Amino acid sequence: MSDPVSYTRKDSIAVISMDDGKVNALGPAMQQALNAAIDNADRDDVGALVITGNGRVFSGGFDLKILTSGEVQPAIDMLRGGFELAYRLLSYPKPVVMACTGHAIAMGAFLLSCGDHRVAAHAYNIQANEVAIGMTIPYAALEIMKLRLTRSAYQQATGLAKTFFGETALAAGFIDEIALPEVVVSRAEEAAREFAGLNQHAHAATKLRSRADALTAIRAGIDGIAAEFGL
Amino acid sequence: MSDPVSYTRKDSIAVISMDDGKVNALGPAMQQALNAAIDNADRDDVGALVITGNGRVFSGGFDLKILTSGEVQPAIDMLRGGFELAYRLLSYPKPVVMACTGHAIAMGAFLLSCGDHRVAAHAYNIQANEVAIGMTIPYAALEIMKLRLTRSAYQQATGLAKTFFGETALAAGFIDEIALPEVVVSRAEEAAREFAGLNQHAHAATKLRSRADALTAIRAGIDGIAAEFG
Amino acid sequence: MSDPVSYTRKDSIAVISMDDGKVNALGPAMQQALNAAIDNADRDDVGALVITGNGRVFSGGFDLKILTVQPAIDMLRGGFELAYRLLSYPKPVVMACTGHAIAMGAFLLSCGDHRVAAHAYNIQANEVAIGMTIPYAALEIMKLRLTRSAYQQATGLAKTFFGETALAAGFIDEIALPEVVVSRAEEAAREFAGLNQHAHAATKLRSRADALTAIRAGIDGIAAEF
Ligand SMILES: [Cl-]
Repeated sequence: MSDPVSYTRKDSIAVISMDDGKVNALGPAMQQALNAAIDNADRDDVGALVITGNGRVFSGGFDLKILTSGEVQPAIDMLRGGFELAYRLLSYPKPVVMACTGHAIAMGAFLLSCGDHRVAAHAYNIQANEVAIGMTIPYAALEIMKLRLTRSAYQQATGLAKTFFGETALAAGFIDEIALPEVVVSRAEEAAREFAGLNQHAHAATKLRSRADALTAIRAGIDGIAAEFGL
Repeated sequence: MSDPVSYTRKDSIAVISMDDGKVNALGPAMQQALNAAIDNADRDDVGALVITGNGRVFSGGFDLKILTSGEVQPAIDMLRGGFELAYRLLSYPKPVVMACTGHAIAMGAFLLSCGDHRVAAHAYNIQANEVAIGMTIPYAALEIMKLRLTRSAYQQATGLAKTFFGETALAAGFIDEIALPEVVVSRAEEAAREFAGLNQHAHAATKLRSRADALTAIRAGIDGIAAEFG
Repeated sequence: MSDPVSYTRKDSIAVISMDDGKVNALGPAMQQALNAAIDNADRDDVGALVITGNGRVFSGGFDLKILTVQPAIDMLRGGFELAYRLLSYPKPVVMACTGHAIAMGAFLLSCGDHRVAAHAYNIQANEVAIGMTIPYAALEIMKLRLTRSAYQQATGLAKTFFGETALAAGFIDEIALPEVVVSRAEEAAREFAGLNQHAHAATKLRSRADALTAIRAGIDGIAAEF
């Protein structure tokens, strides 16, 4: 799909929407488009970001074709880019609100877990499915999940590839708020406009303090990706 | 008011009540009065402590006048003393039960978070409001919250200044028990009496083990308080 | 009793049941019998393990006669080695909590990848109530599963959990009716045996790395601090 990310500034917020016409795979093209959209948000100096998926998914994860192939450097580059995007969003100086508009799997769940506030509908599944399909979870991904999940949810989400949704996702720490499907996006935008009213300097400084060790470990995980591939 | 804390021994427990006639601001006078009451508990060798607020709040937090007066050293000194009190309570060798008798804001919430057991009523708001009013949360306060809040509640409580109460406070780890307003204090006292029946030596040793990293992090936060402002 | 652990292979899984006829005390004999049953699972290369208690308890904990110095140290080290063996097990481990789980019984329960109990069953580290400081190895096992605030109360206040409160605390993962705790555990185990074994084993070690290091330290330190 020709333009997998849209960027729209609406007063105090920017809305960044993923729709590649498929499952919003976080391959190189999608990552480039997402980074370009956040660059726009930087230039526009917005009060808050909203990131959404499409009518089917938030994101189904990395480009599975690149993963299943066995190619080495392309996979390393895709994983590094995905986790760098996570680092960028977790450290973002403005509030970031995720509109989880469908299921969020693997890198989709990791991306979702970078929002300051995360809104989903009851039925939307959130899952690190890596272990179910033969992939060991990268250290950077573990650190992203560890930052948000309860101790017991973290255990099951990782080693057992547990699927969460609705009340179990809320209790686990995979999402912060449940809304009806037709208002997930509007509620995300409402929340973003509210958070834009927080003191930006204090928000930016405090969120970094509240994530310092995780960010350091994510950085280490990004640096270590090639070694995870035996290089 | 000049006499903001009362101390009452009731057999196996001591009840320490904050009431400055207003919102129990945790300025130097209140901190000294709380410390004096805890000194009394030390001398009495009580089985457990109960700390309460007044009829309208647990505590609204630090003295707002001192906090925003522009005079840096008095503000630093007040924060230091507040976090020192938190350290003292988190490491206290007897069970400590908090009766959250109204809202608990900022340092009020941090103080609340030092209790082994914390009781509130459903409508009582518990909130680190720093970011909403333009303040970065001090490291010592972050570490206090980090010890009690779930991973996701910690994120929202801090960077988003989220308000918690009732079920969300329970789920988050900002409180351990919700009771009707009229029985918050008596529930806290009853719980304290039961905890006084635990083995004190094992309680004191176990709680320190269960808080070891938090305590060193809080101590670092206290030692680095001036550097936070310069 | 004379034969306190049973081992049965069914489908892709092994079911290991503790029943010493009493409260499944985790003394040296029970630990040896459990280790031998896990050996069977190793030899059979099973897809997953289910560990159950008996009709009255999961386990009441250590043999108190021994705990109340060298025999005590040895029993504690052995119990925490058993915990370590299960926490690091290369196949999914499902616990069928068939009654209460107290002290070492709760620590053992907390080593399962998935833990199923009935609403009524109490789970508690009662050490502080009975005059014992909780060992570091036990603290680290609990710290891996309990929420921040449940961890505080479970330890220093010897809080008892059950059903929805155990679920919220992270002392269990699933509640089932008493009569289906074991069958649900087996169903979960069959499901988990379908996960990729290599990825499961590698990922669980990563998700538990710091805890395993700290539990090893806790085992090593059992004597130095008794
Ligand atoms: Cl947690």
